[PDB]
Amino acid sequence: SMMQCGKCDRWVHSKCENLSDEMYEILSNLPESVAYTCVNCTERHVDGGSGGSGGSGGSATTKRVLYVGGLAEEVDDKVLHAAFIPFGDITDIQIPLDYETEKHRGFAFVEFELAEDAAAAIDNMNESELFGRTIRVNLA
Repeated sequence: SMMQCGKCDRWVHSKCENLSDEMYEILSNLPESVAYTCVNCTERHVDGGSGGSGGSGGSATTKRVLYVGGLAEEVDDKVLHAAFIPFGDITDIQIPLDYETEKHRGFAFVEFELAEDAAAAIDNMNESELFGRTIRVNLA
């Protein structure tokens, strides 16, 4: 009843669906080590005085995508969306999954429709316990 084809000159899925330049550049060009860390180093972050960032700068508001790591393997896109939904409206959740293993490593990125809620999510749950594990959130 159904006919199948072997060789295909053009792709139907790629033509019909496409990914944004912002999500593609951040996810594809991310550092293999920075994407996931097992041991914490004091050299990267050090405690000092009350100042540091200053009056201007420090945090960016131009990006609406945030990094979220430290989740459980049994967590789905629905879980990440519904957990970060109280802060604002969310567009899409991406989880780097391999075709061979089809397994999750406990980290993903979140896309926020509003830039104000995005900055709110980072200031409220930057280092909080979710699903029984510690998570980290920052600008992507």
